[PDB]
Amino acid sequence: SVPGSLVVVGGTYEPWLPVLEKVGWRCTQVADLRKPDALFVETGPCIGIVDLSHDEFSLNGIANLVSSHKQVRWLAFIREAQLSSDTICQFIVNFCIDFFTAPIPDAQLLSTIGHQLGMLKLEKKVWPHFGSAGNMGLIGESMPMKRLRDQIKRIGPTDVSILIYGESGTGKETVAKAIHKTSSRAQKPFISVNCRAMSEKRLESELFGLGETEEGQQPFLLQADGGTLLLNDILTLPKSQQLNLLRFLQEGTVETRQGVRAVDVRILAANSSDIEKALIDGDFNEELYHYINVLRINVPSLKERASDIVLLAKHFLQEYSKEYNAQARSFSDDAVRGLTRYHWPGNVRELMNQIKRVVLMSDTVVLDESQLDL
Amino acid sequence: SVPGSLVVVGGTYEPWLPVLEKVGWRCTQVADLRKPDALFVETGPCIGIVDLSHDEFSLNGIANLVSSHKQVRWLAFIREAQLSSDTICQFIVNFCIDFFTAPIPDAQLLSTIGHQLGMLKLEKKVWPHFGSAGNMGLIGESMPMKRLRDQIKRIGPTDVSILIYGESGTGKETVAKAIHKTSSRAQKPFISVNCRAMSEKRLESELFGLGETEEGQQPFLLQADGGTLLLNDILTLPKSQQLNLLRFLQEGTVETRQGVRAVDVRILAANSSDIEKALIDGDFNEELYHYINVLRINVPSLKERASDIVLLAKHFLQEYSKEYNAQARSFSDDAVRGLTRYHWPGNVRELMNQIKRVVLMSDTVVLDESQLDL
Repeated sequence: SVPGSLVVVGGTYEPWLPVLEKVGWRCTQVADLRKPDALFVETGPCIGIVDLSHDEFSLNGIANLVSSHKQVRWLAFIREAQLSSDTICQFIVNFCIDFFTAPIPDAQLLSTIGHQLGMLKLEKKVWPHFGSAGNMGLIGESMPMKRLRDQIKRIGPTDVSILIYGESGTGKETVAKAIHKTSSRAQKPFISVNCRAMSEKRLESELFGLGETEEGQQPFLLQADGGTLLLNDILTLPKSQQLNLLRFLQEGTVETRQGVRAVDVRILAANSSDIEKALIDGDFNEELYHYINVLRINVPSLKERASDIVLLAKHFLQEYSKEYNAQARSFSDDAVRGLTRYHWPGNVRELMNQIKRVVLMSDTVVLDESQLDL
Repeated sequence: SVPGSLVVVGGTYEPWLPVLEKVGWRCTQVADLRKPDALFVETGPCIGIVDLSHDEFSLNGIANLVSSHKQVRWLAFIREAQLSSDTICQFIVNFCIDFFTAPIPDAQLLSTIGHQLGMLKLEKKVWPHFGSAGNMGLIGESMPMKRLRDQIKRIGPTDVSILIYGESGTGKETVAKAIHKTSSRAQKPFISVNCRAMSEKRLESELFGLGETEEGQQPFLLQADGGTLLLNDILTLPKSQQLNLLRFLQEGTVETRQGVRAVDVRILAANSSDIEKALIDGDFNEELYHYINVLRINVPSLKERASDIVLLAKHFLQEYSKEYNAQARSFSDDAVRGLTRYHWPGNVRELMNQIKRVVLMSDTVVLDESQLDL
């Protein structure tokens, strides 16, 4: 295990660095700001110490690197000069667990860290150094995919609501299944709901509803008891429904035909909108949002999926050709760069759909320059 | 010292409860769900412990309150009945500083919490900063506007870069000055740069010397030292310049003449259009974008600010008249309705400029309809 890193140009802070050398905990020292950003990106859950003993490196950028997205995937800690806690001490808005004095109790500082080192060690123990497999990562396997799957795993088991966002057709629904597998209630039911349509009619009938609900029915919430329910594009939801949703997340009760009984469901949500505007405009509920935004997961788009683009193609054909008895089996080296350059607004689904349409057209074994433009 | 709160039916949780009582902590035990939320609201900075001995607590609801709004105003702590490879063990995601066994380790218990004692006093120190009548709300008093004031408040102290956006002439510069006044660096200077029509020229001299004579130049950042630099409508900025901008967002240094000095500036930016289009086009750098989009605040338009329009008019009349004496005083209940119907593409800015001229045109004490079109 190497999950320990501090950042400063002052690599002479011996009053507390070799104390980890001798105790057998080692170190990882950064001097710049651009470097640890990428570092903290690839290290995941770890312990990081910021030496702000006036060692010459910003403050606006400090709070940035800490909260760029290094929130849950990093337990913050800081070192400051003994006489420096006056002005912008508000940096502990990012409650960096604890600060650091100069009168080193070369034995007590470990009590601060060891209780937080062990605090971290539990996560890395039960499943150390992972970044692949998991049923072939369900979809892809690139570099942001590595980060993704590591986030998923550590946020999986936690039966709190997680906010899934990313471009449309990125596979937000796929991820919802992934965390469910880790949520230990995998065997228990799962329901993905396309909320783009629904309208106030059917949407209400699945919690209470008009005097309709033509017998049986059994609301999805009831049917997802112990399992998992997904809500794609929750932003689209009518206000009166976001209400009924909020009642459940406090009560957990639904009105059925044979009784307004209560159920246990872990709730997931999907979004594609700018959400910040909807909050302001009041289009979507704020309190509900705080019930949802407890955990956020960043679903990558066509940012850096170049290594996935080439792989995402190979699987679909293997899954699509065999399914529809095709002769096409391989791609051309021309089509390679062409697909990588493509922006894919629909991302996966588009790359999933476009490939599907090509198969039923191509009468050859290898695909060419053909109208992949559309 | 008054920081103590427990949440559970800790009837038989005596082996570790009064041991803190007589040592000085001033506790307050809750048992329900809604009550502690109200409690933690009125307790402010304190240390609260959650008993998760598999009793009666919605795992989902738990993590919420932790990060519902009990962030800086509360430090989380947890008590478990010795659980191992469970979903509950993954709760460290909620940065719960340290765990808690059932067999109390005597007077060793104190040090775990004791490390956070100094962490709590600091919180309560900078914790107040209450709004002097909310500073008159600065602008308006509706519902999207209200949520905004709560939003601008919580993101204020956070000396991070924030992407402010909304329609044109909605007061993005206004918002920027608010958080600057909200930050701990309020007394520090402030730089709002309304660029656009600058041409790739001064931005150079804004980062280095352009002559060799004497001096004759002193860039904005140094003048924003400790303070805040704003760039109204950024995305339009030429490519070669966001680079050096990023350089400051990484290094924080700038050439002058009397030294290639480094400066501490919290930078904010503004956009009215959509950086979205620029990203796909590759027009705007993505690496810098993430440095900017650390926090988003959406400035509402006429979206649901119709109820504020009448106040914005009432206000401007009161300040434009007295500025130029004028005879206009009462608007009439007729010309009011007509102003609501108008779309106001420029929103505030149009209402700002237009009202000024009308006063300078109206010969009456109470204007009726008049022109008011454009």
